[PDB]
Amino acid sequence: LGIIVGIDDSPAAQVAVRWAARDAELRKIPLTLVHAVSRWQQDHGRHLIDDALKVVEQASLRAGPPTVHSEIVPAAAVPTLVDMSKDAVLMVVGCLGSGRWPGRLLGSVSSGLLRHAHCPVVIIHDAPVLVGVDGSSASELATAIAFDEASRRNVDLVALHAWSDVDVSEWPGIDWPATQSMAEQVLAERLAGWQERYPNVAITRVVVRDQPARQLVQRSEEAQLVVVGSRGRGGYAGMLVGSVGETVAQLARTPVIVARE
Amino acid sequence: LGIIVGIDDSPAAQVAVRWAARDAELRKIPLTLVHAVSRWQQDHGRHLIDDALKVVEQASLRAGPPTVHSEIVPAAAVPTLVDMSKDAVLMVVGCLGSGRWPGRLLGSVSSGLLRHAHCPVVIIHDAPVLVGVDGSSASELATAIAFDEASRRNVDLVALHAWSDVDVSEWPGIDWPATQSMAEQVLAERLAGWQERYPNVAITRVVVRDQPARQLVQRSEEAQLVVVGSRGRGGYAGMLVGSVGETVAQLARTPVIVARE
Ligand SMILES: *O=[P@@]([O])(O[C][C]1O[C](N2[C]=NC3=C2N=[C]N=C3[N])[C]([O])[C]1[O])OP([O])(=O)OP([O])([O])=O
Ligand SMILES: *O=[P@@]([O])(O[C][C]1O[C](N2[C]=NC3=C2N=[C]N=C3[N])[C]([O])[C]1[O])OP([O])(=O)OP([O])([O])=O
Ligand SMILES: Nc1ncnc2c1ncn2[C@@H]1O[C@H](COP(=O)(O)OP(=O)(O)OP(=O)(O)O)[C@@H](O)[C@H]1O
Ligand SMILES: Nc1ncnc2c1ncn2[C@@H]1O[C@H](COP(=O)(O)OP(=O)(O)OP(=O)(O)O)[C@@H](O)[C@H]1O
Repeated sequence: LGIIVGIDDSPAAQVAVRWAARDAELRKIPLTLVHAVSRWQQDHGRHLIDDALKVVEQASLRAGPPTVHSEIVPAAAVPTLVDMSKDAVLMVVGCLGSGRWPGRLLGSVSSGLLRHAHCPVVIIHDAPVLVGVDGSSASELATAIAFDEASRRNVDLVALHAWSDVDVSEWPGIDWPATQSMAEQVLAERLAGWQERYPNVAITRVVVRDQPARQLVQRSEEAQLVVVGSRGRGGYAGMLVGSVGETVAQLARTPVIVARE
Repeated sequence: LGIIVGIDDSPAAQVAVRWAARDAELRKIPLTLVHAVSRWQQDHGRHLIDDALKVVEQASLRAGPPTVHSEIVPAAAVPTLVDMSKDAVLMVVGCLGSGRWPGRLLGSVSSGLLRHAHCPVVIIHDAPVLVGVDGSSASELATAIAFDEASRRNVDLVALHAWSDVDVSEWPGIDWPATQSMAEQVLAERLAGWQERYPNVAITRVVVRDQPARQLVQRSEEAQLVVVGSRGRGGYAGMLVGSVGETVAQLARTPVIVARE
């Protein structure tokens, strides 16, 4: 319960705590910390949680999570976490763990959770909340979380819907300016059902023609949280994560929640 | 049949042909070319295959594939390919297609095939054959392909087995030099069953302590083909591709076959 947060010897995971700390503060929920594994082992794990907690003390301001759990568990990280997610509000995990290197940008753990966790997965790296919408049901999650979030974080929001999932458009003379304004209407429509629910949060909406990732990504540089579902309109048979989710998760410069289950 | 090769408007895929051309020459098999999709559409696809063929002419030397197939198919790339793989020797696909951008290093298609294709997937980017072994059954494929390959390509090979799948080792005073020589023996053992089968191919074997990807990768700089299975010893429940496969595929500087099915 509360917001779990896998920890290891990486600076990405260090930082994963600060952001789990404050999110379990802004809601009155337990900040559980889990370090799985396969003794220097046990003794190492001890130090990790000692430092992880040392981060939590620094991180939070006024309250300090109603409970601060942590547990070293002798088991395969993924199976452990995936299972523990079932009874968790959120799954916080660094993008890259110890055993990372240059070209890489995900890992056995972060990768697997985005593909199997039973709760929105948050991958953090090292004021408004940007949201990637296509009304594709898996994002009507994501938009939910995005509002909920921007309430407790007493701020603004930014919706963003790309018209085409396939790139180029360089198709024939389709009237972009006109199909655009009508996508802007349609988007405005399905954020009205929220806009009420949540006054005090300014809904800014943006419609683009083309690539929905290189833009969510990018424009993440200007927000403090990006949110996008684990799946969407399109996608094939045994897929576990949207190609647009994963990519935004591994490339954005801001925490990226990825709604699931 | 033969060696299929998904094509699109990307230079990675351009190059994918040259390497499909010559591999379908070195064996007497058909060089089928497939461009799926969802008209400028049909007319665009036509140009792709015109150019794709123009590459095949340039690429091959002496013979020119016993058949050169190609087919534009109105369907989701992945489903199409995955299905067509079933009756194919190999699946050649560029790493990154048109609609790529900086931080990215796989795509809906290449990603999905490494996770669902029914034949060894080859991802190419833009003299010996390096092989990533752990005796984990999925690599006794890979080693098979690696030899088969280095025969027809009348050259050498290089086996490589990392002792530990988990990184650091910085565990207690385990005798590395000694566990090493005994991993070198054990590796030498299970390449003896091949060494015969395939004289004229020099089996060079390397045992390392640690990270099996940052090394397969890297040392790919010096070989002309890297080979590694779709899975291995370890890995969790509903996994579709090894974390070591994928990573070597997306970061090596040489074609990377990834045995499967
Ligand atoms: O296309 P996906 O990867 O997307 C899943 C999530 O990505 C976000 N998203 C999807 N499509 C758009 C978008 N944001 C803005 N604009 C557009 N057009 C959304 O939040 C989804 O939750 O998932 P798929 O489509 O199942 O997998 P692919 O596209 O890779 O086949
Ligand atoms: O560990 P994997 O990703 O590996 C699958 C393939 O990778 C190669 N390989 C695996 N382990 C080694 C290796 N090469 C050299 N040395 C070592 N130690 C091999 O060719 C395999 O085919 O697959 P997993 O283990 O199922 O998934 P992870 O490790 O990510 O949990
Ligand atoms: N054993 C573990 N227990 C709990 N959390 C973990 C564990 N390993 C990693 N994590 C967390 O999950 C995230 C993903 O780390 P991961 O280990 O997948 O990256 P990596 O080490 O670079 O890749 P790999 O481990 O596959 O070599 C990290 O941010 C880390 O905080
Ligand atoms: N519609 C298609 N038909 C056949 N082959 C394709 C098709 N699309 C891509 N390919 C091939 O598969 C490989 C993967 O391309 P992919 O499209 O996945 O990369 P990308 O376009 O950068 O990512 P995405 O398409 O998800 O935005 C490329 O090398 C390309 O040659």
